[PDB]
Amino acid sequence: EQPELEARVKEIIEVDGYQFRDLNDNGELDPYEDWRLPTPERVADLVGQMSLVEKSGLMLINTLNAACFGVLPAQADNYINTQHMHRFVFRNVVDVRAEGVECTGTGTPVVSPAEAATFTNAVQEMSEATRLGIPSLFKSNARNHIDPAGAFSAFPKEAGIAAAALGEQARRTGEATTGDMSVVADFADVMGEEWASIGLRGMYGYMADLSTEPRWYRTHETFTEDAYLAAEIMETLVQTLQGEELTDNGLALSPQTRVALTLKHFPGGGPQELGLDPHYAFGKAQVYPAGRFEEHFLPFQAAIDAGVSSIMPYYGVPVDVPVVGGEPGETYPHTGFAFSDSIVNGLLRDQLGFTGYVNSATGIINDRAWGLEGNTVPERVAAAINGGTDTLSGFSDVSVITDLYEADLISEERIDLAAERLLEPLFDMGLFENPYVDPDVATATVGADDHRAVGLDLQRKSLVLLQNEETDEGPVLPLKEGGDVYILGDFTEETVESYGYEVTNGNVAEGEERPSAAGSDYVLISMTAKTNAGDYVSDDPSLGLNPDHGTNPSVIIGDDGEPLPGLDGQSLWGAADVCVHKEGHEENPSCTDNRLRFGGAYPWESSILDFTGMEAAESWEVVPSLETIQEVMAEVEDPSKVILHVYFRQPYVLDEESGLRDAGAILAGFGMTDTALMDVLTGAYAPQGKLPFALAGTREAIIEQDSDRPGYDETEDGALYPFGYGLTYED
Ligand SMILES: O=C(O)[C@H]1O[C@@H](Oc2ccc([N+](=O)[O-])cc2)[C@H](O)[C@@H](O)[C@@H]1O
Ligand SMILES: [Zn+2]
Ligand SMILES: [Zn+2]
Ligand SMILES: [Zn+2]
Ligand SMILES: [Zn+2]
Ligand SMILES: [Zn+2]
Ligand SMILES: [Zn+2]
Ligand SMILES: [Zn+2]
Ligand SMILES: [Zn+2]
Ligand SMILES: [Zn+2]
Ligand SMILES: [Zn+2]
Ligand SMILES: [Zn+2]
Ligand SMILES: [Zn+2]
Ligand SMILES: [Zn+2]
Ligand SMILES: [Zn+2]
Ligand SMILES: [Zn+2]
Ligand SMILES: [Zn+2]
Ligand SMILES: [Zn+2]
Ligand SMILES: [Zn+2]
Ligand SMILES: [Zn+2]
Ligand SMILES: [Zn+2]
Ligand SMILES: [Zn+2]
Repeated sequence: EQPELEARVKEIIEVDGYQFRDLNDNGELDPYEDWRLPTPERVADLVGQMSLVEKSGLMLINTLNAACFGVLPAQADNYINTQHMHRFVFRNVVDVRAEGVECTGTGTPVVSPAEAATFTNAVQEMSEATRLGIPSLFKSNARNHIDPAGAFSAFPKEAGIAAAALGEQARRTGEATTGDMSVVADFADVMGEEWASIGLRGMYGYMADLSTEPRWYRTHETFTEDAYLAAEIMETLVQTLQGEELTDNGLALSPQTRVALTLKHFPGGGPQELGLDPHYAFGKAQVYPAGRFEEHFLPFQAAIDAGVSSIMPYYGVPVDVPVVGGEPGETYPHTGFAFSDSIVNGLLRDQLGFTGYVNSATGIINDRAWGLEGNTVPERVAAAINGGTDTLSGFSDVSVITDLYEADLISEERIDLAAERLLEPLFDMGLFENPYVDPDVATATVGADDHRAVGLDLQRKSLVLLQNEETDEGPVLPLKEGGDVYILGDFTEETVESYGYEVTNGNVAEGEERPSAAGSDYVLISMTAKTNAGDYVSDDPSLGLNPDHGTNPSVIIGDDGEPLPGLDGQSLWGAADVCVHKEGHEENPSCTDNRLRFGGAYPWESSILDFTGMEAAESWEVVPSLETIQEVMAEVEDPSKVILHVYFRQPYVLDEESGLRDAGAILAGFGMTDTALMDVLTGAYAPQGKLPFALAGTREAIIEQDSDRPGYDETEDGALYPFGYGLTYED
């Protein structure tokens, strides 16, 4: 009964034989401070006592990073006392800093697990110190995946976790449908304990988006293209991270909730047109040529039914999509999902039954109010809140919500309803009783030996064997013991040496002679492709306003009957950026798309996913360069002695002209260490993963495939490797 209670500013009061935290510091037990009453009654009493601005402060969520290790940043006082915010996004890398690190510049420091816990405890202490002592919630993007983070236990990327899951279901069933969720559960158990231990109880994620459009740069963090497998992953992720104890309101929230998920990006951010992402003005559009809008919010249905705490809608504009459960011929507003009542209030809450709160994507008011290009900031804030969005990521100006209330552009009925939905989980999660964590217990949880072992295990099972030729001497893989080995790509020489091979290193500096691979028993290449689009400028005549770069075929007709600027299907790629069309209320607006900060290629190269194409592209880079790989593969005798490990960050195309298909073995890796790849390469473990998305063999397939449809079975050329494909060793 008596829950653990910590209080560093307000004090504890004993009542009816129990102890309670006096958070209003009135000296008396208020029903909201009484942990014995149902959550609704505590909310009602708390909401009852709050000022208007106090309730408005709940509708904001903003970056609050530790600074230098783990001091509170400049804006903490302003956010907590002037804006009355209680929701923050924590973005520092958590790891052990190398000797010598001298905090300098205006970057974002690395902090140890205890330093992070110390910083988040300080924020909770500043929160306790506010008039009513409401606690704080921190959110974070994922931290547990290898970037091919810090001291968090390392796992393959999301698609690698699905690969492991599919492949373990096949090794026990001979079938790859929706996977063995024990793999996912085992992953999420490690993430939960490590996050909770630093006082990190909220997540911007995971992504339920489907990888049905291979040209979308964010396929790097999607699990799969299959709605049904996504649905099963979402279900297990919520059950493991939030728990299976549901409130009467149907939310998996207890004090035993380690991380409350904000599933993103509703209703599904996968089917972007030409793969262009709506962080940017040319990529506002989401299109559904195969009519799978219903399929794409299916994982969200599964997460909602398991009680996910929160939903983040995406920036995208759904084009000509029938309202689900509406009168025929009706379509959803051609505006960002977060501003459409039909989506946030109608689809999500009425049709899919969501009873939680809604968290906008970051920066929808100032930067990405798609469909509301001409509207003001106060107008955009009102439309988002009135459409159904309860908290605004990236907006930190509480006075705008209060001005809108006094101008009757938002009601007290709406703000109260927001306050109740945002406050509810903090209550069910037990943060009103104890919101603190032990820094020292963080140091013993984040990156524990058994946690790293579960990751390494998931790493080894994520690897997908695509190709393993049978030579005269048997299959290429596993490697035979010992030999001369050529390495190229991100291989650590000594690590490969340590398995007892004499290693020739083809990775040399620019001004240096690469040793030839001639006479090698084995060539190990580890390769990928990156975008390199940091030079992009929307209003530069040589780039975004360059007629030689073509036109943006995306058409979005505004509900008002006229096309959105730059999206009439005839305009220069850059013309959609506000710095070009200037329809806002600002003198010389800055460009939203410059430097393509978030990822993705130049929009006019978004369809170049084949390695030959990418080598030649302006804003794509093959690493190591396709030229070098091809030199190397010819210097060896039989290409059958080259083993390609490919990081398919996007469903890249092994095109026939590149010759990569001539390798004796090809593997799909979704993020792993040298030592985990070597253990599978040498046969200490057999590969058993299966593809969670299909791979194509021609650029024509990439351009023909329906952005909302999984696979390439509707194309002339079709798939090189189907979903669910993966070899193993056969002895
Ligand atoms: O990380 C966030 O805040 C969330 O919003 C979006 O990412 C942004 C991050 C920073 C900024 N910014 O600094 O302006 C803008 C956008 C993503 O679409 C979403 O997946 C993510 O969880
Ligand atoms: Zn006092
Ligand atoms: Zn009190
Ligand atoms: Zn009221
Ligand atoms: Zn105030
Ligand atoms: Zn407050
Ligand atoms: Zn990427
Ligand atoms: Zn189920
Ligand atoms: Zn788009
Ligand atoms: Zn303000
Ligand atoms: Zn009034
Ligand atoms: Zn302690
Ligand atoms: Zn543990
Ligand atoms: Zn054999
Ligand atoms: Zn030696
Ligand atoms: Zn020309
Ligand atoms: Zn060019
Ligand atoms: Zn317009
Ligand atoms: Zn104006
Ligand atoms: Zn050369
Ligand atoms: Zn497709
Ligand atoms: Zn053809």
